[PDB]
Amino acid sequence: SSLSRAVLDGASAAEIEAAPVPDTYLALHLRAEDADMFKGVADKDVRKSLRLGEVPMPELAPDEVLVAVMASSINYNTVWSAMFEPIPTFHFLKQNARQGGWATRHDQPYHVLGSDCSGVVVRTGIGVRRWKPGDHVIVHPAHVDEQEPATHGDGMLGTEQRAWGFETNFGGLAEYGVVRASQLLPKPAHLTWEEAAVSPLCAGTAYRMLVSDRGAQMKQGDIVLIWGASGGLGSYAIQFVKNGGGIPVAVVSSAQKEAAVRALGCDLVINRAELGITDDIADDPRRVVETGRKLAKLVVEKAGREPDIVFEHTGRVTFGLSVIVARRGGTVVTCGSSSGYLHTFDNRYLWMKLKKIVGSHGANHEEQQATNRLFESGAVVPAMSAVYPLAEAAEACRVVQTSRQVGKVAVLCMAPEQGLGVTDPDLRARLGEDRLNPLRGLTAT
Amino acid sequence: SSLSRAVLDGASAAEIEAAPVPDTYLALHLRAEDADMFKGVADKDVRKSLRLGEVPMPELAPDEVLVAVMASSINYNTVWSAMFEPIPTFHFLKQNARQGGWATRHDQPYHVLGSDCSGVVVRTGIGVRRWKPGDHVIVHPAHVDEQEPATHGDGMLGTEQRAWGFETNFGGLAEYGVVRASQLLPKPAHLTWEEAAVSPLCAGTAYRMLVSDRGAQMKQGDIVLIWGASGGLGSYAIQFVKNGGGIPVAVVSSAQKEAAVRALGCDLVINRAELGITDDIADDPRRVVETGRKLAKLVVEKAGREPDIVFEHTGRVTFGLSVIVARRGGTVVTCGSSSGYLHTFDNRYLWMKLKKIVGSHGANHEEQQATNRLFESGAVVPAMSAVYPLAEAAEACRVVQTSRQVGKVAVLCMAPEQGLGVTDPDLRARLGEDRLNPLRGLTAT
Amino acid sequence: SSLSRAVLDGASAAEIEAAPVPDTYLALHLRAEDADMFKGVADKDVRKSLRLGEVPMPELAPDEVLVAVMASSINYNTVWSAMFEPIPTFHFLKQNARQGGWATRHDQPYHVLGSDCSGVVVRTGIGVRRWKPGDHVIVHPAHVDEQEPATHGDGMLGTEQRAWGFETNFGGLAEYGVVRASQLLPKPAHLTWEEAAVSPLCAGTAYRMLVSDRGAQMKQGDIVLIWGASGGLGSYAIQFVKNGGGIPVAVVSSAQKEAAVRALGCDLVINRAELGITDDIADDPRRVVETGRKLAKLVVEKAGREPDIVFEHTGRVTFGLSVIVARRGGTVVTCGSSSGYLHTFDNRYLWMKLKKIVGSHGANHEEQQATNRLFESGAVVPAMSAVYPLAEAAEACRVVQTSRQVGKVAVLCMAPEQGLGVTDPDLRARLGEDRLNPLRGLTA
Amino acid sequence: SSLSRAVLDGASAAEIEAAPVPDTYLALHLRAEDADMFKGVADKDVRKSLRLGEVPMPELAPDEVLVAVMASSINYNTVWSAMFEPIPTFHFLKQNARQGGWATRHDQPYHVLGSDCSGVVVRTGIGVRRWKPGDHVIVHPAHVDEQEPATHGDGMLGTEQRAWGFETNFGGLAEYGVVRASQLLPKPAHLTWEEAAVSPLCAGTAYRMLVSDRGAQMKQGDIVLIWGASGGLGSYAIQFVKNGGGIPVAVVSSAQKEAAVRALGCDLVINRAELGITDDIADDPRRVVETGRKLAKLVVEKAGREPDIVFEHTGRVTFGLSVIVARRGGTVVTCGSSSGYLHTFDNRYLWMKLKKIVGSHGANHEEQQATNRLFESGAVVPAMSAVYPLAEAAEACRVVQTSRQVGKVAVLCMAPEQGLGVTDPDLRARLGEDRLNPLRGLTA
Ligand SMILES: CCCCCCCC(=O)SCCNC(=O)CCNC(=O)[C@H](O)C(C)(C)COP(=O)(O)OP(=O)(O)OC[C@H]1O[C@@H](n2cnc3c(N)ncnc32)[C@H](O)[C@@H]1OP(=O)(O)O
Ligand SMILES: NC(=O)c1ccc[n+]([C@@H]2O[C@H](COP(=O)([O-])OP(=O)(O)OC[C@H]3O[C@@H](n4cnc5c(N)ncnc54)[C@H](OP(=O)(O)O)[C@@H]3O)[C@@H](O)[C@H]2O)c1
Ligand SMILES: NC(=O)c1ccc[n+]([C@@H]2O[C@H](COP(=O)([O-])OP(=O)(O)OC[C@H]3O[C@@H](n4cnc5c(N)ncnc54)[C@H](OP(=O)(O)O)[C@@H]3O)[C@@H](O)[C@H]2O)c1
Ligand SMILES: NC(=O)c1ccc[n+]([C@@H]2O[C@H](COP(=O)([O-])OP(=O)(O)OC[C@H]3O[C@@H](n4cnc5c(N)ncnc54)[C@H](OP(=O)(O)O)[C@@H]3O)[C@@H](O)[C@H]2O)c1
Ligand SMILES: NC(=O)c1ccc[n+]([C@@H]2O[C@H](COP(=O)([O-])OP(=O)(O)OC[C@H]3O[C@@H](n4cnc5c(N)ncnc54)[C@H](OP(=O)(O)O)[C@@H]3O)[C@@H](O)[C@H]2O)c1
Repeated sequence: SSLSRAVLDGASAAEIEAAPVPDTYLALHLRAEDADMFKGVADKDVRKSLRLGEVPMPELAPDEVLVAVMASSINYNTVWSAMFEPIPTFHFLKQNARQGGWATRHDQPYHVLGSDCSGVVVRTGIGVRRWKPGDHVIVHPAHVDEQEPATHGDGMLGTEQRAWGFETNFGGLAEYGVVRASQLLPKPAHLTWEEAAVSPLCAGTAYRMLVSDRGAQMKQGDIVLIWGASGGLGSYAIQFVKNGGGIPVAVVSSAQKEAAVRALGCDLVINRAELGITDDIADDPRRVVETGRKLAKLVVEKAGREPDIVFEHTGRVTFGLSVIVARRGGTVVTCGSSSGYLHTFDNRYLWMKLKKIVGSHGANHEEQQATNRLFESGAVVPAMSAVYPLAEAAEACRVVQTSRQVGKVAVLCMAPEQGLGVTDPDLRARLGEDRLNPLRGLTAT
Repeated sequence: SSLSRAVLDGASAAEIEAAPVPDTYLALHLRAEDADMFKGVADKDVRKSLRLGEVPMPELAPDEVLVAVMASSINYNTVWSAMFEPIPTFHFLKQNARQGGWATRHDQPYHVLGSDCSGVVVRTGIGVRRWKPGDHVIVHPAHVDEQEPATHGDGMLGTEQRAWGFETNFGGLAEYGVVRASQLLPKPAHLTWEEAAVSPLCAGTAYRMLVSDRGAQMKQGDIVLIWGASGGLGSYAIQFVKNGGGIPVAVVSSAQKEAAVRALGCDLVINRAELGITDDIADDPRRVVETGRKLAKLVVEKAGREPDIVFEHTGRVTFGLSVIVARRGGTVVTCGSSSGYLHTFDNRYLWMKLKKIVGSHGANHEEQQATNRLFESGAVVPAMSAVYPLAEAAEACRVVQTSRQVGKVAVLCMAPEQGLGVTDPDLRARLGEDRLNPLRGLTAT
Repeated sequence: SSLSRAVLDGASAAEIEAAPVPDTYLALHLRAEDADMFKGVADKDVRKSLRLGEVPMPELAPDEVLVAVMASSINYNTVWSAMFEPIPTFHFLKQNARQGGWATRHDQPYHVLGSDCSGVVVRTGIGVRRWKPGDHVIVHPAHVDEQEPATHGDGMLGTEQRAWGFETNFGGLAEYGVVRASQLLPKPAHLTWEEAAVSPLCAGTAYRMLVSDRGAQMKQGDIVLIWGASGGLGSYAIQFVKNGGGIPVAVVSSAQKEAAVRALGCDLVINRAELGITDDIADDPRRVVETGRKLAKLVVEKAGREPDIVFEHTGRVTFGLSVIVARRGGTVVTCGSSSGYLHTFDNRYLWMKLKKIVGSHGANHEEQQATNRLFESGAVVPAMSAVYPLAEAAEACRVVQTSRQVGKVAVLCMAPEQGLGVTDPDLRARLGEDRLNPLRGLTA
Repeated sequence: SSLSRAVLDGASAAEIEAAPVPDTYLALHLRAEDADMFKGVADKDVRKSLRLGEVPMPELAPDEVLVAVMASSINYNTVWSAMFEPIPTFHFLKQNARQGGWATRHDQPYHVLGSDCSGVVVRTGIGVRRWKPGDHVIVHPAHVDEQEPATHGDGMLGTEQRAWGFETNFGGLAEYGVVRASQLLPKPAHLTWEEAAVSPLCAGTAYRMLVSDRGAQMKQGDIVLIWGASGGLGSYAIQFVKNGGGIPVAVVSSAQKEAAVRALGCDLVINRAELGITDDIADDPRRVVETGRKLAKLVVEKAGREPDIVFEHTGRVTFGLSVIVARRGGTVVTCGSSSGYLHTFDNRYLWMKLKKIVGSHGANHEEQQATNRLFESGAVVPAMSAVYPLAEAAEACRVVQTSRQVGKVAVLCMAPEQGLGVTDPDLRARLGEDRLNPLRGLTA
């Protein structure tokens, strides 16, 4: 379109504003009628549910910004949505729309997925401040209600807090995304679109979990055991732990995943097999205890002490272990349950050793700015390992679904090719393209 | 006007929306032309600056709500405003307006003061959720930018955080107020307009300082020394301390003010003449130490220990004392400097005894809701001691200026008479009108 | 003995020092040779394992205080001790003793139980400061190693932190207790021995869980769901919640337990049976969710919102519910698992709603002082519901074992009768005997 | 003596035990009679007050450890005490002794100074655990009362918290030191005595101020403005800031002090002199504001934003600036007032911007362990810039008195030369001697 062309041409703020908004846009999406298609299905192949096609351009709310999405990423929630698990997102869209007003737009027979992105502002609602068409932005997933009192204590805490592209429509896996202005941050200038896009959700989430005073709040010298360490969350977890003067201990399930975490500077790596952790471990209290003890011993061996923080998200199969291995007074911080949300743990290890389990979710706008600042300095780098064109986003999603990736799989959206969007090439040169892409071309194959 | 009649008649939502917004409204305001009128003037009589007259109705921003203000209150900032101290509010209005967009409205040759209020929603911007015309609200003063990341960590912390009616125009000492939706809370139903109006600013502020995890965060058993205890802040500080299971020790300068704090159930009272505190004490390090020591001894006598938290706002005169008197590891929490902001203190007492000074300001929307909840249950009650019509708001202001009040001086705005706006009379009856007005009829003389 | 006679007669410090320490003392204790007596026994009747008789007086460590124990209390760990479950306490005693030095004394074939007490200092180790014979004290259970760096961040957090009389010997269900001076606090002067003795462990634990910045750290206005609310822990929880301007909502399993919590001024009460809780709800995730929702709904109806803090200790059966019922950003604070330590919960409710589970154990010396200060002002009162003489402490223990109690079962030790040890009768009279004993005579 | 010989020879624990404790030992000390010796003297030259000679070996308390002090360091309190400023330390010794019991020993007509050290345990009181003669230790200054409840919440917060060798006698600027066992941590093995010795007081203090949850509690990304940055405190502050992934901005008064901070990898430096700071700036409110603004801008230029934490200790001259420059919601953490304790600041800057001033002092045993762990891993290195023998400790003290130093001036005590005490040479070599001594030979 004239708008996409203007965006892609690096046209001026005024020219971008002057290019009309298309009536439809290309979006990776789910269809409400398919929400039952995986009933009984063992391998709920996201490529079967994901559609790519034109969806209606919605009306922009006054506090919203239309972003020409240059790139986005696959997040696990993209996978979960495409799997209609644990609940089809359409149920969330309907709950969202039940607020009425502007919220109603979310309830659509399609759901445009994508929960972070980088791109270019093309329109702002009349209540949007500062942002101008042409502005290079990243969008983080915290779609929150700033009228809620809770939001002003913690952006993540409001009852209306939602994840963009998951509990909201108009996500980032599309040529355009509709975001609340409080989802917007300036794109790190030295990064490409795809590099910038891969971070907000996972890095912000890891940031809240580990760095922010809203999570485990690591300090230098903390040993952080990081489960599923080579993945999206883990790839950032590692960096925050290292950057904060912590000692990460990566738990990975393969040599390739080990390679990935080492590329991120995590030299202390535990392979799940050297502990014979298998999925049925969670049903076996004694084995959990025995393996937790062994795991603790290993962490002690590698890092010098039991972990201060255990970075959880792998869920039920590891959670028992996590509770056990954390040092007395330690914190298990969890933001997920990939292996199952029904967690079982021995409470004696929690109360008797005064441990904490901190439930964490996404990151508020402040945490996301903090995260962004760490990218802006090059302290933290994108965990991008692969890039797919939007045309192949279902496959990108599948890759994540099948755990064939390390780090983050980026999806070019409107960006016609890789390597665009660097507006501070000197800084990029100073940090180094390689330093910025530790995971380039690595897989979990 | 038809709109004010509709509001006063308790009209339906539709009737209120159908009633046109007046082009102008009655407002207590200052005039930009008067900013220097107190140059080299000792007693800057607020009544010489305060104007009451029609001001233009501004256009409502999309995130704003037009409130038909039923009652408001004099706050000290109203006094500071009318004195053009320490800096004329017009400078703030201009700084505010420099943001552009909707902010430019704030820059006017008039400044409508008033930093809290209760009233009725009459219009909402297209970006406002949930509120509707007819809704009974209180407005608290935290006029914040919800797009700023900092806001999502703490609503008070954004660089665009302003105090309604002080760094913003369209304050509550008028028949209408323009507020951001995130300034709105449901008015405690059992309260009259004037009762509801007196609390948000002072109570929220005291709440942040003492109750909130963002201030000194009292716990039951804490002894809290409360300076200027019979005033707006102290009158709530006392209640939060008591309600928190803390032990308030009121410092007052007079028997009338002691009576005021006793009526709030603060039975540990220190008259500052009993200490021989005079305004020049601050210039005299030795006398501050001696007196601080006497003060500490007195708190020990009355409350059993040195205060855990010193509730400051009286400023330079008391601050050195506040630092000395606080227990080891204690917190001086301060939100003001009525006696002068150039604080001097002996840092030995601060670092050697590992004390903290917590600067606090207003309250974020979360804290304000928490505050409101305590009013809602009747745990905390309005500190209203006097009510003036808007016609006499200048005098009301002068009263506070001349420290002739205890608690809070309410100002009826649109409310034509006292006692209106109780929409939960049963609750009111249960709590008791007298419990709700401990300070009724009390003065500082 | 002349020492016990000196203590009971309120003799001077000099006189107490001149009265020799007896070589043995009367103690409720277990014998290591009984550790196996309940193998294959379903009802591990504590009256069968608990012995009362003379045990050797140990040599006082330099940082220790010999307390003539006027009164103690039954604690849940006392029961578990007497059941030798899940591990005979002797395992903990030997583990303690493996530290060597003074710790070796704890490794004995007898274990004097008792994890709190009130009494009179009779001897101090040469490294004890300030405490003197004749001093009226309470003992709290935090037997900690003050050389450990962790102890100086949080007394509860050292690896050598132990529960007095559970992982240490010379507990307070005896006429004498051997404590570290960092277990000692001045006895609230207006309380009788038994009243003062019932509180340290449970009140301190509840304090840490709810009031302290080491626990959930309630604020006024917080709604606190209190599981097992009529018990030792619950009876103090209710009171700290109330005292701190919180809104307690007690969960109790019966009418009698409801009566107990209301006696403590907890007017919001949910009955567990009301809601169908059995030991297999935990195993039914859909039931936990549906029952949690109902519980949440019931709290919203009662308190106006979902609980800000859930005070857990009941364990597996309620824990899944706890995680569900807590508000967004809410805290489940847990110090035990009465119904089973294998907790199952739906982590979606934890992470998606940014809730926290805070594990808490005991209370450090600071928290215990803060707890004690709340007893000293009368802001919080003892939860004493019953008093047994030491002779009948096995019965008292069986009562707790069989959940026949509410609040705290006190045990007179050296105190020859109830009602002694009040040294501030004026404050006692001011507060009110009944005020101080809201649970007097109540049972489950 | 046979003891010192046994220690320098690395004798077995049993050998160290068999060697008698001398009745006296070599100590850098003050004499009570001299307390008045600088009445009307403007330059209170510490070389005139500091004595080096034999002092009586005190009797060890049960919780105490006698350390063969190998190396110590000059601290500013050493200087202050040698000046008898602001109060002669003897006053604190008498206050300390007023506790009675073991505290009485501290009231002597001599005061042995030295507030940190590295050395070899040679005797332990009967209540001391774990430590054994021969053990290589560092001593940190937190001489605290572990019976005080406060200590169990924070070792620094007890009423009886004292600075070893300042408010206690038997400090470390001597061949032996008497320390409570809760002052002891294992000496980082890869360090020499003097390297190990220079850190505990300054690094632990900086740690508490910056890293600990008891201070400003920096996180990565934080910009930390560090006043007096080349000094003892600053030298560690810079390192904790960098190590925590923070961004330090040093303020130094000179090109040399700048060289020092850059040696510690502080890239961003603001010269104080350029800003115009004089001891009457604080007295000029307008100047403080304009100067604070230029400072803020300087920080913004260098680091990208106003500082998140202002690391204070320079006191009254800088403090008003500190309050001004700190970001909105930022923290000024202060542990001293070198330029004067009468601080003046514009409170509008504090409350209106919701800033905090956190008073900090020393570091509890936990923070000191944590600090020690960062030395153990090599994450933080000693700030030793100079070494004096104990013979020359007065001069070392004078060097610090006259701000001629950068980092930490170490004093060898029983160590007969530099370079001794490395018991993990492999780690030493991996880290690097130069790495471990960034300030070697530097001055101000
Ligand atoms: C949600 C919060 C609720 C708050 C509830 C209630 C709060 C209270 O009651 S607090 C009491 C209100 N009183 C106060 O003193 C707060 C007023 N604010 C201030 O003093 C300042 O903004 C302060 C100190 C916080 C920060 O100042 P700072 O960031 O350095 O600059 P700024 O705000 O622009 O103020 C100084 C500028 O004002 C201008 N100014 C100063 N005096 C005057 C004057 N007489 N006329 C015109 N302009 C003036 C000048 O341009 C000056 O700049 P310069 O340095 O060249 O002289
Ligand atoms: N804000 C939030 O609450 C938030 C944010 C991001 C992610 N999450 C949740 O956190 C989890 C991880 O997300 P992510 O982006 O890091 O995903 P990811 O890139 O796929 O990485 C997950 C890592 O965990 C392990 N893993 C992968 N699939 C798993 C499975 N099905 N079961 C158990 N372990 C598995 C793998 O490591 P090993 O093979 O080494 O075990 C993988 O490297 C997901 O469930 C996600 O939905 C939550
Ligand atoms: N959010 C904030 O930062 C915030 C919010 C509210 C108020 N404040 C500031 O807090 C201060 C008190 O506000 P308030 O509403 O409590 O005012 P108030 O109702 O007038 O009460 C102030 C009390 O302080 C003492 N006092 C009065 N005038 C004083 C003066 N000129 N100098 C020193 N002490 C004086 C009086 O007690 P004695 O006569 O017993 O000493 C009076 O009771 C003001 O400076 C206000 O601007 C700040
Ligand atoms: N420092 C610590 O970590 C610490 C300190 C004190 C206690 N605790 C633990 O906290 C729990 C409560 O002890 P506390 O003295 O209150 O004991 P308690 O006096 O017996 O009170 C426990 C309450 O919880 C319920 N309960 C009792 N037995 C139960 C069971 N087997 N399963 C489920 N619920 C049960 C009962 O309430 P209703 O039947 O409604 O439910 C009872 O009133 C125990 O696990 C104890 O070991 C831990
Ligand atoms: N635990 C505690 O409370 C604790 C612990 C250690 C130290 N302290 C206090 O912290 C302060 C610094 O001690 P530290 O060993 O860094 O001392 P230091 O090695 O002398 O370093 C002090 C730095 O502060 C500056 N300075 C020195 N004298 C000054 C003065 N009179 N006025 C203003 N600035 C001055 C110098 O920096 P230049 O670049 O600025 O001008 C010097 O490099 C002392 O007052 C000490 O008593 C307190």
